[PDB]
Amino acid sequence: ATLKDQLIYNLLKEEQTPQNKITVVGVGAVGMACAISILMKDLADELALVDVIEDKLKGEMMDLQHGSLFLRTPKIVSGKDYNVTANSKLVIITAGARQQEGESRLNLVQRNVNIFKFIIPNVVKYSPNCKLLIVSNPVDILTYVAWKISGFPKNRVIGSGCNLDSARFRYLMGERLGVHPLSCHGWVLGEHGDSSVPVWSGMNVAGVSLKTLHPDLGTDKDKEQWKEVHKQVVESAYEVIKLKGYTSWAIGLSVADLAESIMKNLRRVHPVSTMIKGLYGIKDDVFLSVPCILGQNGISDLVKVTLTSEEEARLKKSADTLWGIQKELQF
Amino acid sequence: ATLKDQLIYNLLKEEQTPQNKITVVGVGAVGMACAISILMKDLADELALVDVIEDKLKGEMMDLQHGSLFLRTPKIVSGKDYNVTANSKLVIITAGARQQEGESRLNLVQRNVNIFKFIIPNVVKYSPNCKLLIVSNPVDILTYVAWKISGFPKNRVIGSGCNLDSARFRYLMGERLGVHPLSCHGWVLGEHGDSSVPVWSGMNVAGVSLKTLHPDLGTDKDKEQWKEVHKQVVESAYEVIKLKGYTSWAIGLSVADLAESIMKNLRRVHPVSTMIKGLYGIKDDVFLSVPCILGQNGISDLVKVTLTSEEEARLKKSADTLWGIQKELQF
Amino acid sequence: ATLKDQLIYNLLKEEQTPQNKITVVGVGAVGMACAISILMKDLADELALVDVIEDKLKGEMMDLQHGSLFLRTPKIVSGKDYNVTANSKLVIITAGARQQEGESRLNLVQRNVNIFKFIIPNVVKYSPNCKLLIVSNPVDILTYVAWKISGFPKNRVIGSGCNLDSARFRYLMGERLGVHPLSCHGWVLGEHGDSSVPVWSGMNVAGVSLKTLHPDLGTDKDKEQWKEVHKQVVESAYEVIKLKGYTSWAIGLSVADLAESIMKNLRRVHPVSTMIKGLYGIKDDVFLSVPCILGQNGISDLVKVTLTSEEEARLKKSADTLWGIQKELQF
Amino acid sequence: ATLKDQLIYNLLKEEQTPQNKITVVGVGAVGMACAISILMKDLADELALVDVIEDKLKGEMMDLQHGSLFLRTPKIVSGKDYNVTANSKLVIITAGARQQEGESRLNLVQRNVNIFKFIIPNVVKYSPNCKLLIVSNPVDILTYVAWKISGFPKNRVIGSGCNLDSARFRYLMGERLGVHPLSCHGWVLGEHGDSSVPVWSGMNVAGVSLKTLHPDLGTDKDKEQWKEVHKQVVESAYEVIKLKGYTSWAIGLSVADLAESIMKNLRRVHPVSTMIKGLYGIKDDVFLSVPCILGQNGISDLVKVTLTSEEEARLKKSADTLWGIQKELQF
Ligand SMILES: NC(=O)C1=CN([C@@H]2O[C@H](COP(=O)(O)OP(=O)(O)OC[C@H]3O[C@@H](n4cnc5c(N)ncnc54)[C@H](O)[C@@H]3O)[C@@H](O)[C@H]2O)C=CC1
Ligand SMILES: NC(=O)C1=CN([C@@H]2O[C@H](COP(=O)(O)OP(=O)(O)OC[C@H]3O[C@@H](n4cnc5c(N)ncnc54)[C@H](O)[C@@H]3O)[C@@H](O)[C@H]2O)C=CC1
Ligand SMILES: NC(=O)C1=CN([C@@H]2O[C@H](COP(=O)(O)OP(=O)(O)OC[C@H]3O[C@@H](n4cnc5c(N)ncnc54)[C@H](O)[C@@H]3O)[C@@H](O)[C@H]2O)C=CC1
Ligand SMILES: NC(=O)C1=CN([C@@H]2O[C@H](COP(=O)(O)OP(=O)(O)OC[C@H]3O[C@@H](n4cnc5c(N)ncnc54)[C@H](O)[C@@H]3O)[C@@H](O)[C@H]2O)C=CC1
Ligand SMILES: NS(=O)(=O)c1ccc(Cc2c(-c3ccc(F)cc3)nn(-c3nc(C(=O)O)cs3)c2CC2CC2)cc1F
Ligand SMILES: NS(=O)(=O)c1ccc(Cc2c(-c3ccc(F)cc3)nn(-c3nc(C(=O)O)cs3)c2CC2CC2)cc1F
Ligand SMILES: NS(=O)(=O)c1ccc(Cc2c(-c3ccc(F)cc3)nn(-c3nc(C(=O)O)cs3)c2CC2CC2)cc1F
Ligand SMILES: NS(=O)(=O)c1ccc(Cc2c(-c3ccc(F)cc3)nn(-c3nc(C(=O)O)cs3)c2CC2CC2)cc1F
Repeated sequence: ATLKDQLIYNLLKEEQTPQNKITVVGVGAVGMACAISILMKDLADELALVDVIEDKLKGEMMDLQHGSLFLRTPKIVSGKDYNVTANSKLVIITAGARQQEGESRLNLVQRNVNIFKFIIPNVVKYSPNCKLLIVSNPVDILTYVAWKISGFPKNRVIGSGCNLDSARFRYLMGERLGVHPLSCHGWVLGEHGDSSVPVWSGMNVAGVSLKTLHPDLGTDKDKEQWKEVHKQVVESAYEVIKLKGYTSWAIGLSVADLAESIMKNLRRVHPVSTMIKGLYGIKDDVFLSVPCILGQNGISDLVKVTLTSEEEARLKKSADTLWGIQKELQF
Repeated sequence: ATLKDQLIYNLLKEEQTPQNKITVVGVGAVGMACAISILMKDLADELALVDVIEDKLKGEMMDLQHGSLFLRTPKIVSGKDYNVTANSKLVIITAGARQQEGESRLNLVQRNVNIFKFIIPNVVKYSPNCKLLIVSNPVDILTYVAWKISGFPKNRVIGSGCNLDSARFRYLMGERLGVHPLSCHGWVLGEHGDSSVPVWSGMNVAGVSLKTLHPDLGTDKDKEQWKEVHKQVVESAYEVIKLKGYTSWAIGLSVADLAESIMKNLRRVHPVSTMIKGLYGIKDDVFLSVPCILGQNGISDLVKVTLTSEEEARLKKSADTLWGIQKELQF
Repeated sequence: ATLKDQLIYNLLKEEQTPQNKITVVGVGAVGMACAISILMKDLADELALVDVIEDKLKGEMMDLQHGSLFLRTPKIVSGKDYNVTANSKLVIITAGARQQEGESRLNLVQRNVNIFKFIIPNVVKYSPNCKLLIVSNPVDILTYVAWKISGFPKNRVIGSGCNLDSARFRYLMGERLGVHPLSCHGWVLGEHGDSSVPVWSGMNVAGVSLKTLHPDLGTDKDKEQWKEVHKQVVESAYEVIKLKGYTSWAIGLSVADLAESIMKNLRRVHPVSTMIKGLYGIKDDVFLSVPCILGQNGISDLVKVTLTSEEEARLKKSADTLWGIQKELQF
Repeated sequence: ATLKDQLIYNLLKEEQTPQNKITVVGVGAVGMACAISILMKDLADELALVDVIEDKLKGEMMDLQHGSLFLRTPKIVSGKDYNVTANSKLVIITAGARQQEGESRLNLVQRNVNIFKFIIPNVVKYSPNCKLLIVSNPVDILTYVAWKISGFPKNRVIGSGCNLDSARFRYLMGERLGVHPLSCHGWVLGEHGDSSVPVWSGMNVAGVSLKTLHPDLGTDKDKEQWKEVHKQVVESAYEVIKLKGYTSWAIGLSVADLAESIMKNLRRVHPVSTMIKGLYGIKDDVFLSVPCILGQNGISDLVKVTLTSEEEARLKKSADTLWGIQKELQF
């Protein structure tokens, strides 16, 4: 018989399920950044990639496979068929349409909704017990959409939300203070992006409230213009998009961080997008970022942050906006 | 005074040199793959990025910076000016021209040589004691060019060479055997790419020579066509380029692996491109991949692999080709 | 209500089964070396400790728990009762007695057998699907004992075996060559310790057979005395026992390496102790180290090393020794 | 010539200075816990061990060396002579005596002082530019002693201090809240151990002050007895000492955490023991733990925590205690 059979005696033909499997749907720059970050943090024993562009998908898959010598994830697979995604613990959706010239925002949102209508049922068929982590924008709306289509309980449908926005905030805060972002604490809540809410009262280093040291923190009156930090959380994303065309690395790392908490059941707290009806004064079925405890069953718990009247009003405004958009969408 | 000054008492204003600094020149897909792989393996305390496209460079830099919370490399910098590269231990060149329609190979090679004529003197000015790791293709020729321009001793000028080719080989070998590539041993030497030489005699698992088990290994007569494995080492690269347009992930991981050996002085053995005159029968100043011991002073030693007459002839043919191309190039 | 309930809204009131649980039985120096190594490679989401000495057990557990901030293993538990071990994927046995005044080694072996008669049934009750990794000495005999008491198929009963011995060999080989042990290839097979067999023909760097370069490799007359390398594999262990009283760190790291391959399903090849009847000429039910493919279902495959007549005779001699001891033991 | 010379061509005949060297003085349980933690986080390219007990020292060194295959620290050395420590970036002192029958704690403190009188001059001769990290107890006093004997500026003399105490606090807080210690924020300052000060006002999750939610936090009358958390920070250490005889693992991990910040220049904030005269109302030359920014030049900056009158009084009391002990010690 063969060289293989001369070299190797096989006892065991038992099938084996993947035990720590992650799927990434959508292998654009964001999806691949998520994939490489996950691979290099050894979060999965199997990584599955899905796209509709078959050549891109296969080529990306093969490129990762060629680096297997340098990795500790023994199985990397891909396909347009969702059977490759079977038995995933965690499925990350980074699939999206490209805005065309002369296309409205609303049309693009609806094109992304329609992509989700095809993706989510297929994911659910093959991984009924998975957690869904939604990265695709508009992320708060598409997390709601994924929830409604999947039929999953709300603990298993999580939007990356303001995890990245909060990471940018801690980055910017660290630059101003000369401290590593790990030691700089501050929370951006609500909607990902423009309408995000910096919670000034929780901003601290070593448990020291910046707001109590500096009462003008977060106001227009501030000599030091600390509001500019939050403004830059928003503008820095626009800046990266202008300079290189898109963002990928930061979101990839942030998603790997959330994945770590889920896959290893860490019960760390992250600002992610969750079904917030009945809390913080919100009365409609919408997803907004608040600090959530993440582990193996998704969101098990959330932190009830004390907001100023102004902060709360901004969240309710966001919720009204999201409800309005949600009802003018089609499904 | 300021909130910073209220929060933080500064004692120490001493300047501080970077102690474990790496530079990547050329932030295309390869350069960025190298950067992310290095960042996620904590190989540097400072990463510097250089390109000629200022917007791309800045946007990439900012995108990595936004993920700082998730990293243990506290300083990421960039610029077109090489003063940002000062005091690097290791400088990785991934800078390259794009082939235009109707452009010869030779013209492209010369365009890459001319890029090196601008890069290498600038690198050397600011990091005279660095190791140079050349990734740009044609890698064997451009490693020779970097050596000649830099004036560095040959131990400090290293071409990524067949490190990636050998990684692909061990990947493919592992697929055939059902074993992790880490446990599958085999060496591809000589030129990166088409003319690479698989050394059949060193192919083993657990110290068991495949050639001794299967004497037809590497021949045309082989029922099992193990030559196809090496053919696929070549074709798989062309395949990835066809499918996704380029390769990035595998090379990025392979470069991070070489960087690990250098930065941590591991004295591991890797198939990299080194000045091979006077060895394996070669009589001209050319760079080819052989197994080299890598650490803090670059290539300190190399392994003398016993080659068949045929293997040796293929290397000498390669050396003659490289010498011929080298003399028809301009510097 | 409580501060917890004021801070935290609970979504989900669920039990939570451990997904990547490892148990260490025996928290002496070897057990705790295994524990810390596993904790610092993030191989488990839950670690369970068992001993008969309650105070030591509890104190060790608490000491690890106090380092939780610095680890990514969210649940560390301990008890005398094996219910704390329930649903382990991997159970590592490092439990044993200490040789008393006037006690033969064989008397001690029987006391260790009797320890296993208490441990193994308890482990099996609470983790019927686990892999068993036996570390306690005499390791080859006690792996057989664990197999017989457990009733487990042979893929799921693994002795740490010569993984450590082979690591020592590659260390010593690296000292002689000035190369990292990772790049120095060589296998020690058979029994852990004194009777271990160095396979000279597999010794290589970069696929270059040392035996072919140096035909006297492994002979007594060798100018360079390379047999001393294997002798030192044995004597170095006795040396550490003499100088420090025991060994712990190297075995801890070796066991973490095996655990990595199992928990991450890597299908790497390791020289571990497996039920070898019917292979390598062995005709009795014994455990000896040969190169095995390790993954999530334990030992899936064996590499068939080509041995000299003498190497094979040494394995069969070992098998006859183990069979003789196994028959004169009481169970 | 030799098999080495047949296998390997030497390019470069150079000495090689260590670039990222760490020394551990005192290879008891705490020293070796520090060593293994540092080795498994790849913080050093060379580790040097020192003790006065030669056999134990050599045996421990050899045991680590046998695990080299599984590590990425290529050089591990040991000796009684401090020439093995030359050119260390970081030197960690874990050396100490054991309390004898009829011996006061103060008598023991003086014996530990006398140990430092021998150690520190020797460390300084061979690594005049190192940072000193003092772990030996009484840690605050012995950090002062190391400072006085060394003549080093205060940025380069660091006591492990309350980094461990704060880790215990966050562990216990996490047990009460059902959240990972990483997401539970809270500071223990002042002296390591009994007299440590919990700063109630900094206790938070997600920037939410527990003190503001629960005003009785830190009072004796508290319904929920949150003072018990701090009491347990102290008692849990006594508990581990009572149950196991000593503590090692948590301190090992805490020291590796400090070492990480220094070796990688992270500028994270840690509660470590620093020369605090002129701050927090302290008027004598003593070392107490406050939140310090740690990097490659040791302590670069201090965070100025807003303390209650009572918290500040407790620090000053500690300073008066330390000053009194320091004056009645002989050197
Ligand atoms: N939540 C956050 O913080 C951020 C999220 N994003 C979002 O991530 C999304 C992806 O971003 P990029 O990679 O830059 O976009 P991209 O357009 O490069 O990639 C999208 C990918 O989705 C795939 N796709 C489209 N329809 C599909 C379907 N039915 N099934 C599977 N795949 C499908 C495309 O074929 C394409 O490869 C975008 O919506 C972007 O806004 C971007 C950065 C931050
Ligand atoms: N040795 C190996 O195993 C392999 C090496 N490669 C090589 O890596 C090179 C880079 O590959 P890609 O990122 O795909 O190409 P790319 O064209 O996307 O990026 C090249 C980058 O170099 C920059 N550049 C050009 N001139 C420069 C200058 N004077 N200074 C600084 N930067 C300059 C460009 O501006 C551009 O961002 C190519 O030559 C490619 O063949 C690709 C994969 C494997
Ligand atoms: N396979 C290999 O390469 C190596 C194996 N070893 C073996 O590891 C074993 C443990 O070594 P050490 O930690 O040095 O010895 P140790 O005597 O310090 O620790 C053994 C522990 O076993 C526990 N124990 C005894 N009976 C038990 C029971 N019924 N249930 C649970 N725990 C029980 C003891 O109470 C004790 O805490 C020994 O047999 C030693 O020879 C150590 C060196 C390397
Ligand atoms: N800062 C903190 O949070 C903690 C500090 N510790 C302290 O760590 C110290 C060491 O603890 P253990 O390992 O349990 O004690 P140990 O007594 O087992 O180890 C101490 C080692 O110091 C060595 N030694 C004594 N004199 C020396 C000299 N002149 N030169 C070099 N080495 C010398 C001994 O020979 C011995 O091997 C103790 O003072 C202990 O209290 C331990 C717990 C936590
Ligand atoms: N709360 S919500 O679901 O209704 C919602 C509405 C609108 C947006 C805007 C938006 C879109 C977006 C793309 C496509 C659409 F069809 C609609 C919105 N993408 N996107 C990106 N962010 C990043 C990054 O790196 O942070 C890169 S792109 C952003 C944020 C913008 C950079 C500040 C976000 C958002 F969550
Ligand atoms: N010994 S040498 O220096 O003279 C030399 C000559 C020719 C080539 C061909 C070549 C070029 C190349 C690009 C530009 C030029 F101007 C000339 C050659 N790139 N390149 C890539 N490799 C990869 C990858 O992932 O392996 C991606 S692209 C390849 C190899 C091809 C895929 C098999 C390589 C080589 F080393
Ligand atoms: N094939 S077998 O199962 O029948 C068998 C028989 C005898 C021994 C001898 C033995 C014992 C031993 C302890 C207790 C007994 F009751 C019997 C034997 N322990 N032990 C240790 N090794 C280490 C280390 O670090 O390598 C530390 S201790 C050794 C190996 C010796 C140092 C080289 C090993 C062995 F596998
Ligand atoms: N501020 S100071 O420098 O003056 C000072 C004085 C007294 C002590 C008490 C002390 C001693 C001690 C050992 C020997 C002496 F000679 C004096 C004191 N050790 N030690 C340990 N801690 C641990 C652990 O794991 O936390 C293990 S032992 C402790 C703390 C106690 C368990 C909570 C600490 C302290 F920092």
